[PDB]
Amino acid sequence: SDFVVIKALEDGVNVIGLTRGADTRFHHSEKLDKGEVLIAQFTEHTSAIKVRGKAYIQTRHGVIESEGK
Amino acid sequence: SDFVVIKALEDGVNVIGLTRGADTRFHHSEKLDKGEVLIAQFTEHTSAIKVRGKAYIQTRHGVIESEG
Amino acid sequence: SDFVVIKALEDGVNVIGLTRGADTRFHHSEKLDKGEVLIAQFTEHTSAIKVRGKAYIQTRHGVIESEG
Amino acid sequence: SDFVVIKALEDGVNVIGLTRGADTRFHHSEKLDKGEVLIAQFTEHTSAIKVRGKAYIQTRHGVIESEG
Amino acid sequence: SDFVVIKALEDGVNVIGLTRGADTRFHHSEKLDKGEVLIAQFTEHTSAIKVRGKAYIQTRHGVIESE
Amino acid sequence: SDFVVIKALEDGVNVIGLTRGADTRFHHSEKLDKGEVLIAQFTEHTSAIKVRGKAYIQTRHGVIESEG
Amino acid sequence: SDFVVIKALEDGVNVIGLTRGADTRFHHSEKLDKGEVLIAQFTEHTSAIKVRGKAYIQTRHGVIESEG
Amino acid sequence: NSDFVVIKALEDGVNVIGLTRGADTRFHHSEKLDKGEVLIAQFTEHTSAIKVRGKAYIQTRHGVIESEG
Amino acid sequence: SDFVVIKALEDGVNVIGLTRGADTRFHHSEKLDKGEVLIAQFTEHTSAIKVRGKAYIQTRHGVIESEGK
Amino acid sequence: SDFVVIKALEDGVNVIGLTRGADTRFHHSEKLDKGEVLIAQFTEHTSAIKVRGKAYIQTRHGVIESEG
Amino acid sequence: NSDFVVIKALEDGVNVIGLTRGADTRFHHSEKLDKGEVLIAQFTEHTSAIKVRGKAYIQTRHGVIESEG
Ligand SMILES: N[C@@H](Cc1c[nH]c2ccccc12)C(=O)O
Ligand SMILES: N[C@@H](Cc1c[nH]c2ccccc12)C(=O)O
Ligand SMILES: N[C@@H](Cc1c[nH]c2ccccc12)C(=O)O
Ligand SMILES: N[C@@H](Cc1c[nH]c2ccccc12)C(=O)O
Ligand SMILES: N[C@@H](Cc1c[nH]c2ccccc12)C(=O)O
Ligand SMILES: N[C@@H](Cc1c[nH]c2ccccc12)C(=O)O
Ligand SMILES: N[C@@H](Cc1c[nH]c2ccccc12)C(=O)O
Ligand SMILES: N[C@@H](Cc1c[nH]c2ccccc12)C(=O)O
Ligand SMILES: N[C@@H](Cc1c[nH]c2ccccc12)C(=O)O
Ligand SMILES: N[C@@H](Cc1c[nH]c2ccccc12)C(=O)O
Ligand SMILES: N[C@@H](Cc1c[nH]c2ccccc12)C(=O)O
Repeated sequence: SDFVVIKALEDGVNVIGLTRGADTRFHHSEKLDKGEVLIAQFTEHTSAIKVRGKAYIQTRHGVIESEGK
Repeated sequence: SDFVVIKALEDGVNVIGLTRGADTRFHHSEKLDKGEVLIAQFTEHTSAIKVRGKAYIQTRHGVIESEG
Repeated sequence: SDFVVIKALEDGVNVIGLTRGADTRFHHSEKLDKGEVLIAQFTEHTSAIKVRGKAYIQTRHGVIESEG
Repeated sequence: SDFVVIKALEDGVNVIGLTRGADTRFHHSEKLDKGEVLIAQFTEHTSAIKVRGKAYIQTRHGVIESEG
Repeated sequence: SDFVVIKALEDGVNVIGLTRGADTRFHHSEKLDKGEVLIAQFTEHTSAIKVRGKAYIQTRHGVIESE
Repeated sequence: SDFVVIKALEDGVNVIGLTRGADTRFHHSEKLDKGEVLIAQFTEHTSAIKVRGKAYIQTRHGVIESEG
Repeated sequence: SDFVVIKALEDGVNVIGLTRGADTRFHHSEKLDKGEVLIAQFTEHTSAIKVRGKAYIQTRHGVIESEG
Repeated sequence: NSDFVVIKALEDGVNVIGLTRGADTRFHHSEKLDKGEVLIAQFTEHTSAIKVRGKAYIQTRHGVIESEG
Repeated sequence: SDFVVIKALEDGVNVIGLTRGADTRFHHSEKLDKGEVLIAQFTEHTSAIKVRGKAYIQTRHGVIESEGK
Repeated sequence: SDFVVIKALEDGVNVIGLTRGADTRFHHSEKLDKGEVLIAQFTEHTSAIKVRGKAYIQTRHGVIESEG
Repeated sequence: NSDFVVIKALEDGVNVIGLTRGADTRFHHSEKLDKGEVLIAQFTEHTSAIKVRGKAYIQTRHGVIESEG
């Protein structure tokens, strides 16, 4: 199963897993501070992942960068 | 199972799931504000995804950009 | 399964799913306005997809363009 | 399962499904007008496809063009 | 399952399917006129394909031409 | 299953299927006239294939030619 | 099944395994001294791994570096 | 779905020999090729090693090799 | 299943297997002296591997070096 | 399932199959004379293969030469 | 269908040591190689780690490495 790499570029970044199934809502928000890396899979319980905050992201499709409000 | 990366390029972008099955209708619309990134799989419930508003999109077939 | 990306280059583009099975007919027509993007799988219900209107399309086989 | 992309380069192009099985006959013919694209899988019911009329075709093996 | 692309370069091209199984015979011959393309899989009933007539052929192993 | 492409460069080329199993013998010979192409799989019944006569052969491991 | 390589660039790097399942919390923390390497899989019990502290990280998607 | 070897005889009397799969190893078949004939032969439920004797041009997934008589 | 290659660059390198499952602990420490090579899989019993000591390491993601103590 | 190509570069090259299983010993030695080629799989009975004598060897990891 | 390693002895008395798969880890076999011999050895039901002692040229799917005596 695929995974995404997320490196926080400032404090307070949130990687949010959205529930798998007919229902779509946030089940968990993992908070990352500046410099930390989260490597997160898609799973039975998480079928979409949202990133809020400034972060450097790698997936199988390449690099992308989230920008904070 | 594949996924698509969506980065919002302005406020109020909508990433819309369409139901898998005999029936095709919306089911969920995830609102992304500017700079937010959503990475979303195809799933038992979602077999098509629409993007509305200005966003940078990556799939296994390359980059594409939606326009609001 | 494989999926196709379709970006509407003008208003009222139709992405039409043809039923899987012994019978072949349209079960669903998804209208895209200019600039919208539809990322759509082949599925248990859909074994062929037809695009009507000006659009930019990506498949595993590369780029192709439908014209109005 | 594999698919073929067909872009009609003139009106009245026919994309014809041939039946899977001991029997071989045409079970469906999809008519494409100029600039329409059809992306069509091999399936339980369709194990060979025939294109008649001027079209641009992509498959896993590359590009080929049918002529009217 | 893999497929072959055949483009007829002249009228009257035959794409012939050969039976899978202990015995080998032709069970279908599809006629292609000039410019028509057939894309044909190997299947439960067809384990070999013969092309007669002038055509441009593509497979996973690249291009070949019948005459 | 893998397949082999054989193009006959002279009349009378033989493409010979050898039986799968503890016994090895020829079960079929398909005769090809100059310029005919045969695309033939390995199968439940055919675990080796022999070619006699002048032909251009393609397999997954590249081109080889047989000579009469 | 995928794995990540973590090389500690200073003492006390913390590799944190998050529980697979409807609930998310950490179930194990493996500390690495400077120059030590951990090569760790995604598993039935771990579906996300967080790195705290200065580390050089390799995954299938390339190199990334955590900073303390 | 198994791998296969291509053997082109470069002289008469080339032998492609199949060795039995299983606890017993022996030759179970020897296919004679004359000059310029080609044999494309799979590994099988009965054949888990293949010996070539005589001068032949051989292709496997590992590339070209040549046997010498 | 994946494996890692470890070549000891000094005496006394440890290649340590961590238990698969809900419990995580070391279950084995393989000592390598200089110049010895260990090629070790992930397994039903080992889902993470730690190297301590100076070693040259190859994985499917490429070369990494552990630095000694 | 993998295979090794062995080309004898002198007479009496010995290709030795080691038993799969909890015990390890040789169960077959196949001698090759100069210029003969053996293409041998790993199998239910052979999980390690030893070559003695001068031989040119291909495996999926490249070429290697034994020295006799 | 497992991975395999290629070991070529560069001196006499090289040892290719198979380690037991499973909860317990011990040497179950040491195959001794003399100079110039090549062993091609799979990972298996019984062997989940392989140790090489002595001077040898090694190939695996991650590249070449050399053990030293
Ligand atoms: N318990 C969660 C852990 C997780 C994996 N990937 C995530 C992405 C975002 C948030 C949480 C997660 C799960 O198995 O799904
Ligand atoms: N619960 C939804 C989550 C989701 C995944 N991909 C999406 C794309 C668009 C909207 C929602 C989704 C599902 O599993 O299908
Ligand atoms: N409910 C439809 C959704 C769909 C997927 N791909 C499409 C292409 C065209 C039209 C509809 C669709 C299905 O599961 O098949
Ligand atoms: N109902 C048809 C739809 C179809 C798929 N590919 C085609 C090619 C040609 C004609 C029809 C089709 C089927 O599932 O087979
Ligand atoms: N009914 C035939 C159709 C077919 C597929 N490929 C072919 C090649 C030649 C002739 C017929 C065919 C089958 O499923 O086998
Ligand atoms: N009926 C034969 C047809 C065949 C397939 N490949 C061949 C190669 C050579 C000769 C015959 C064949 C079979 O299924 O095996
Ligand atoms: N009847 C033999 C035919 C064969 C396949 N590959 C071979 C290689 C050599 C000799 C014979 C063969 C088998 O199925 O195994
Ligand atoms: N008996 C251990 C052997 C082993 C494999 N890889 C390892 C890595 C480190 C330590 C021990 C091992 C197991 O099967 O898991
Ligand atoms: N017992 C843990 C070991 C582990 C694997 N990968 C990890 C990553 C982080 C922390 C622990 C681990 C497991 O099998 O899941
Ligand atoms: N009967 C043996 C034949 C064999 C295959 N590969 C070998 C390598 C060496 C010696 C014998 C063999 C087997 O099936 O295992
Ligand atoms: N009987 C051993 C043979 C073996 C394979 N690879 C090895 C590596 C080292 C020592 C012995 C072996 C086994 O099946 O596991």
